[PDB]
Amino acid sequence: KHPSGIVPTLQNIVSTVNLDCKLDLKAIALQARNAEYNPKRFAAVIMRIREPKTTALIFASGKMVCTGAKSEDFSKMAARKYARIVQKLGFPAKFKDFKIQNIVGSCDVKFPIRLEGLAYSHAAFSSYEPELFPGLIYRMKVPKIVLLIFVSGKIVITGAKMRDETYKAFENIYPVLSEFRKI
DNA sequence: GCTATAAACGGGCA
DNA sequence: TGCCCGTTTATAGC
Repeated sequence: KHPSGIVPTLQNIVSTVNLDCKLDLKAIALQARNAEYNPKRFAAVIMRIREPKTTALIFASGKMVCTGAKSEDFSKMAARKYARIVQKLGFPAKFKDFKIQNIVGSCDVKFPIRLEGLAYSHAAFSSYEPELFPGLIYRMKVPKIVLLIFVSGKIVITGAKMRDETYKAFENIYPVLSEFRKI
């Protein structure tokens, strides 16, 4: 599955779930010692839990965004704990349309990269302006994934809805990275 | 921390 | 409309 012998580590998962019931955000902010609520700044109650370590953004619509988990399973579990906390605050919340929205991964190929040469040979997919950001932004089309490539050989892979896309994008880029290994 | 990346969410504003 | 508003996370030069 990983011909490269390297498996990108999952670092952050963004998911959403529909609690399916309108929410009184001021009421949640009061009853919960866990919550943070600043309406003029953002229309959401910000809640956090230690295990799995995540941050939830809860809206009046009943929609909820779960961030920070290390896996899809962890992200769903976390979203479930938030749903229960809300149910317990006195809201008839369900757990409708749970959906993984973004998976962020990273790995180390353990060799330096000639970013400029790589960008020049893949102009249609590359954005490299070292004065603004030290990483080369590689917008792959298949799968539709963005990789941030650094001189150190460290790689960030983001935009995936399924972990296999994270893996395929890395496998696709591996031989390109090797071709432009800084010697 | 600022710079940049992806994604979801909502209120506010030109 | 189409932005930024928020939060998360790896990464690194400023």
